Amino acid sequence: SGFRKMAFPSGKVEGCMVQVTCGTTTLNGLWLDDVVYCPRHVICTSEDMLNPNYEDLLIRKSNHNFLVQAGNVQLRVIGHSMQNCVLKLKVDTANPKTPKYKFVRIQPGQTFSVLACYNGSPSGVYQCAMRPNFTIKGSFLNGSCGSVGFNIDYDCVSFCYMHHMELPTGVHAGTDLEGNFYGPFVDRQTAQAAGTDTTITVNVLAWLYAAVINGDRWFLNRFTTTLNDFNLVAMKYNYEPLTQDHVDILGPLSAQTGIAVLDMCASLKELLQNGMNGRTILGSALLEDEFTPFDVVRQCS
Amino acid sequence: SGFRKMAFPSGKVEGCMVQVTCGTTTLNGLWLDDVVYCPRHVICTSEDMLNPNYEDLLIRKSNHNFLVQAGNVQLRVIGHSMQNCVLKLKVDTANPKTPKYKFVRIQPGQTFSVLACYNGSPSGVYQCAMRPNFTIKGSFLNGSCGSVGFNIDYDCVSFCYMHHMELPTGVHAGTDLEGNFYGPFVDRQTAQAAGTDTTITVNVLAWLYAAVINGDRWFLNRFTTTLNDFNLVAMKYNYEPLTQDHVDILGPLSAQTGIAVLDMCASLKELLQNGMNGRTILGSALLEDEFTPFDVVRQCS
Ligand SMILES: COc1cc(C)c2c(Oc3cccc(C(F)(F)F)c3)c(OC)cc(N[C@@H](C)CCCN)c2n1
Ligand SMILES: COc1cc(C)c2c(Oc3cccc(C(F)(F)F)c3)c(OC)cc(N[C@@H](C)CCCN)c2n1
Repeated sequence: SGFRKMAFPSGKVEGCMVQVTCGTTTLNGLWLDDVVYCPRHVICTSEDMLNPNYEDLLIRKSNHNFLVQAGNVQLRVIGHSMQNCVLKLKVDTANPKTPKYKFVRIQPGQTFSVLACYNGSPSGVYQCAMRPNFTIKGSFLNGSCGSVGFNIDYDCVSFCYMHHMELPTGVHAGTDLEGNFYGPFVDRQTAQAAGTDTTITVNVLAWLYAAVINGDRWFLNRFTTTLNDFNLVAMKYNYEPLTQDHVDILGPLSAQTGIAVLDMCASLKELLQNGMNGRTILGSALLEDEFTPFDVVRQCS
Repeated sequence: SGFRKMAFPSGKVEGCMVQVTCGTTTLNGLWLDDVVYCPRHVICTSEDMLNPNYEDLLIRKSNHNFLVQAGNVQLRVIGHSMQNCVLKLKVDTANPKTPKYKFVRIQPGQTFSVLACYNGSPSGVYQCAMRPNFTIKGSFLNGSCGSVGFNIDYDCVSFCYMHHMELPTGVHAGTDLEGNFYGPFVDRQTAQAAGTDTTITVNVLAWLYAAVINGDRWFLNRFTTTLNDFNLVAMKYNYEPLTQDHVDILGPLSAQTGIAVLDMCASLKELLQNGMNGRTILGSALLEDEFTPFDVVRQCS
């Protein structure tokens, strides 16, 4: 028995984190080969943030306006350019700790690990989901800007996310490592609103499977459902509609537990309609949606 | 806004994890300088586990019965000895990735990070508390035995825990890196029972403080309490009694929030007596006890 929300081991990312300072603005950068990647708003003052012209602000900056520190080592900036919303600082030294890495763009509902950093120094690691509305319920914002999100496959760090901002509602938003925002957000101090935040249905079903693998079975009923009937109920409680592809990725958990996917959907239907009646599942009083099927399979062999 | 259960960055521990095999038994070892530390029950078959004589089983083993693999590198064992419940394998090579480290013994209610490993390979990292009954609600047991728990202070890994076993109830138990068990447990396949598992009161108060720092204030009432009156209620709901020392360590969170410790105790008293009335705190429907005051202070600057 046991089911923890686990982050990926962070070591390969720790060796890439640097401090980037431009005047009184300090944040976190990612140092891969001879490039440091960071949020372009490092070149802005808190006043500049209302309606920045990033191209003109960037033109005004020279190499020597960027202080990059790796531990207690100052890196020399020899080039500065912009790719969408990320600043790229070419430095004179290739990161000798550079891992095997890719840049990927993840889908709403997918999970990743954040290496939370304070002013270029790794502070902590957590696992989260990209909400359906492309926001992140992140750690307390404390010198945290430019912290990155990543998955590990085999020997490769897949960098999927960089923190750029807090929205006025206190949720986090940011970009892929190509500097394209997730969701309709912009790196300027404008009242910006997120879409309505739905529960990630396939993740909730994956977690009910984790619960069953752990011998939690109280919420299994004798019913089944059709996808169509389930989705009528789901929509009423602000759950994403379940798709055939999502039923398909739950197949291995079905096979292992002896519980057909649509039977688990009929359990979830009743949990939504009736609540938990003051019981818990894997120690939780709420349905958890931050485990993908693949996360549950990873942890359960 | 934001409050995540964060683990320590795991990189310094990743470089110390090895596979230890004795016959058909494989588990995780910790390689620091020229010593590999692991659970002594690696020398036992599943049959040996009923009533092992570890001294006699160990005497029967030679160096070459221990297969230690670091990544895809075989380490030569040149010595085997026992310190309480941990096996120590002297190897011909000092771990060139050995961090600055200490061995500490933690107190019930203290938190640490576990680097969950599968057969010598880092799999994931999570933050947990040592329960008052000295058990760990750990990750799913999957090639996980010998995985270690640690804190980081400044540049130093404080190793506090090594997983030895699952109890029949599915909770985890283990030892300090000196091989002394936490709690009344023994590394043998005997029906072993834990003491009653109390809620870590000072951790719950620390988390209500985190909630307030994050602008969650619905559960603040106009009352105060005495320690004595609070502790009468606490004991009835299976909360550890609050001590003066515990009031003392909450002082910085009191100062920052403008909420006196005994005023937060009066909020907790009412939450225990009345429940949450279907509201949540920091997105939870249950009171969380896996953040120390020091964890909340770390994350909130
Ligand atoms: C780079 O993007 C960031 C990052 C943070 C943490 C921000 C913050 O909040 C913090 C709250 C507590 C602690 C911290 C600190 F630890 F980081 F200092 C920040 C703010 O509100 C106070 C306001 C922001 N907007 C810009 C105008 C900042 C300067 C221009 N690049 C912030 N911008
Ligand atoms: C070393 O202490 C361990 C570790 C685990 C995971 C154990 C386990 O459970 C597992 C469940 C699923 C997957 C796994 C595996 F991935 F590890 F294989 C183990 C068991 O029940 C099946 C039984 C145990 N007791 C001993 C008799 C094992 C051999 C003597 N050293 C286990 N002992």
